[PDB]
Amino acid sequence: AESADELLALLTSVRQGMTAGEVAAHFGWPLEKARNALEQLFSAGTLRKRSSRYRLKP
Amino acid sequence: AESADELLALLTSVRQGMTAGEVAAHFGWPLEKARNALEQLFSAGTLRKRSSRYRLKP
Amino acid sequence: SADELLALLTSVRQGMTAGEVAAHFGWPLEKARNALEQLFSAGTLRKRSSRYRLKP
Amino acid sequence: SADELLALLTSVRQGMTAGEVAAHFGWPLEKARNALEQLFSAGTLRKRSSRYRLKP
Repeated sequence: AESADELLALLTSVRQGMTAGEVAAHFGWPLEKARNALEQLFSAGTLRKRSSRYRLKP
Repeated sequence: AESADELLALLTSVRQGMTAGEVAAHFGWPLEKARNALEQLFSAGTLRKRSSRYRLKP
Repeated sequence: SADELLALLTSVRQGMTAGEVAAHFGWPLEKARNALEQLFSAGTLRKRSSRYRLKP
Repeated sequence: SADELLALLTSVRQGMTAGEVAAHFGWPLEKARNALEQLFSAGTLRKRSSRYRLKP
């Protein structure tokens, strides 16, 4: 019962937050195309974005 | 600039309503698999559904 | 023939679901769904497809 | 070498964005992003990827 689980993962992310990697994987798009889509909709005011954060490994 | 427009169509539908046909097209899935996904998530309480309605042509 | 179904749908201008049609005529659900889908494929009826949306 | 960057990140335990790093050191954004990505690829840093969400 993969498909219900894949759709639920997408729907949950739309609300909680999705990555370009996740969008690329669901749509079968290359990473740059997913990133562009998301960046354009962020610019357009459709999405909010939390920028990537880097921290020390333990 | 297709990809921003495709993503925006999906995101709009998640809120306003999506069809099995639309889900099949975005995910590259067969229709029956999209329908099953949506029906299972409707059963699970994740989604609401407006059933198909038929009316006379003019 | 679908004479009864079309007459019914002539009144209800917003349209009817297969379940509403099955209940009205006392037809099995499969029979209602197949009759409506047949009439849609023939161009007699228009169909608004089932839509699913997120709960708020 | 990334001696300054790692020292900075040693304090800020929740982590920093490339923009915050660029602002702190007065480095061009590309330089900040490349240095962090290099250190992430090397296994020195962990990275929480950018997430986008719908407006309510």
